[PDB]
Amino acid sequence: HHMNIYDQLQAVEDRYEELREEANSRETVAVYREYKQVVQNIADAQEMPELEEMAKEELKNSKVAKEEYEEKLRFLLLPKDPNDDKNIILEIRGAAGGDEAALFAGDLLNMYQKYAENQGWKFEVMEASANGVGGLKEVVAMVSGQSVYSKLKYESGAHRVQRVPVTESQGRVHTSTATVLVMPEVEEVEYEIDPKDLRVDIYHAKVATAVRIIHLPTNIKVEMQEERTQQKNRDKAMKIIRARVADHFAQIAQDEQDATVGTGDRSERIRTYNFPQNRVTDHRIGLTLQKLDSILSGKLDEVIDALILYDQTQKLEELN
Repeated sequence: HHMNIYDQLQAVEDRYEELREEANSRETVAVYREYKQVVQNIADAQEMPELEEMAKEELKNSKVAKEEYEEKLRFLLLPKDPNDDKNIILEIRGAAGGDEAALFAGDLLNMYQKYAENQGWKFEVMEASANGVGGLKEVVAMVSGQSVYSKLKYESGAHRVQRVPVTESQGRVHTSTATVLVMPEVEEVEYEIDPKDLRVDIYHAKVATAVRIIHLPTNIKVEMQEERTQQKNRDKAMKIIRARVADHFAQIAQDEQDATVGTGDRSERIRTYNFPQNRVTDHRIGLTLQKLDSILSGKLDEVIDALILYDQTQKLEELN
């Protein structure tokens, strides 16, 4: 089968019309079907006094969209990370910088919360830990919807802020860091953990309802107390340990297979947010945009689509 991109996509659509792998195809067929609609629209415009000038504009517009879709299509048939279509657990922690680092963690949380709104996703904050002066020591959230990991997977790492603290009178720019970790949601079914490998402490932050679970082989610990029942706190804690433990080991297995955009090191500064310059830079793909205001407000697609494209270009080239 020495078949080209269009053959492959037509083969997908035919397999789609034959058809739980229908959802796997859904997004691709709608893109190819829309590309075929554009190609018809160009043929239509070529058949259609100032109406001639009108249709010539419509043709140019159609032709330009074909170029845009052509670029889209090449990457559609790439092999997907099977986690791409998963919901994710999101964690943000103020790291270096003090109060300013906790503020920025809050800024990031707001950004993802606004982005998640934009994307039509559900954003549950599962637990969060404030510093009692407007700052976020850490937060863990779950983000759910269509292919959430496929879009947020690149947020894992150290996010540097440079800004003049509101407390600062002398115009000095303080640099801080908040860390972000994004991990796919792992179903109990998919990743079983022997209770022998768990310590579950139940304690009062009446029935004690605060729950600490420590996965003993890794010393991964989670503490949940927000909920009114032990069961609720246990279950939340367990979703998070499962994710963290599966991620722990997926990371070692990635590391064994050395010899992906960025390093894959999650302590690496991946991004810098400079307030004075209204700048966001993503250090992995040499991208700087003077759009920090709108990025922090949740308009993060331009940045994410850049990363996706960089990765897809990488993956496509190495597939030669």
